Amino acid sequence: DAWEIPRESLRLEVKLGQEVWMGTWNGTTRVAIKTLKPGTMSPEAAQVMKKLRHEKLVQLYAVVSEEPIYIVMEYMSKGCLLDFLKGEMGKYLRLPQLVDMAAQIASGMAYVERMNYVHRDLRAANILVGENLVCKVADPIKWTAPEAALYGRFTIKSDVWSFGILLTELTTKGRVPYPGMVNREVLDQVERGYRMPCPPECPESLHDLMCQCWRKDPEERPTFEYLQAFLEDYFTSTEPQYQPGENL
Ligand SMILES: C=CC(=O)Nc1ccc(Oc2nc(Nc3cc(C)[nH]n3)cc(N3CCN(C)CC3)n2)cc1
Repeated sequence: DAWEIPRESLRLEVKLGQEVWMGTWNGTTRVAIKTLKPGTMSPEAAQVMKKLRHEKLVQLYAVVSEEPIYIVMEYMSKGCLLDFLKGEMGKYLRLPQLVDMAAQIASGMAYVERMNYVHRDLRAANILVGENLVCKVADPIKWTAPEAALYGRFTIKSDVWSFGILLTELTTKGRVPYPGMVNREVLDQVERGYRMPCPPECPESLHDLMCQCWRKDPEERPTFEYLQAFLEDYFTSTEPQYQPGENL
C-alpha cells in the first residue's frame, strides 16, 4: 500500500514499446511509464523490483494498484543497448568504451548475485543505456546456458554464461551470436564443446574471458565480482600494449 500515487500526477508523452511511454511525474521528474493492459493477467503481474535497489539497476519510483494498471520508473536516455550498438554509435565505439560498458553491468549483476536473485534473460536487448555511456540491467536459446535451455536450471551461473555471449555482441557491434546457424544447430554444436572463435581484432585475452564464462561446468564459471574487477583493470593488467585498430 506504500509507493501509491494519484493518476492525475503522471502525464504520458511518447510511445516506446508495444506498452511503454516517456512522461513526467508530479510535473517535474522525467520517467518511463510501463503500462498494463487491465489485462493481461493483469494484477498478477513490481514487489520484485521494490525488493532491489542499486546504481547499475533500473529503479521503480511508484505504482497504481486498482485498474487500469500503471508502473513508473527511471528513464534511460539512450534506450536499449542492442539498438545503440548496431545504429549510428556502432561504428565509433572501441575497446576502451566497450570494456567499461561491460564492467558496469557486471556491477549490476554483482548486486543481484549478492542479493540471491537470478535475472534469467541477461542480454543486450535487456540492458538500457543512458547519457555518458551509462548502462543498467532492466526487466532465446542462443543467449541461454545449456542447463537452463534444456533442463530449466536457471541460476546466477546461467546469467554469467549469458554475460559472455553479451561480450560477443559488444565486440561485433551487436551481431546475433553464432553467425549463420539456427537455434537447433547451436544447441547440438555447443553440446560438442564448440564455442565461437575470437572476433576480428578482439584481443585473445578477452576471448579467454568469453571462453571462461562458457565452461560446460556451472561451478567453474567465475563470479560477477571477479568479472567486474577484471574488466575494470583490463588496460593496465591484461593488455597494457593495446593499440587502436580499424574497428577496435
Ligand atoms: C514491452 C517492452 C519491454 O519489455 N522492454 C522495453 C521497454 C522500452 C524500450 O525502449 C526504450 N526505452 C527507453 N527508456 C526506458 C525504458 C524504461 C523501462 N526505462 N527507461 C528509451 C527508449 N528510447 C528509444 C529511442 N530514443 C531516441 C529515445 C528513447 N526506448 C525497449 C524495450
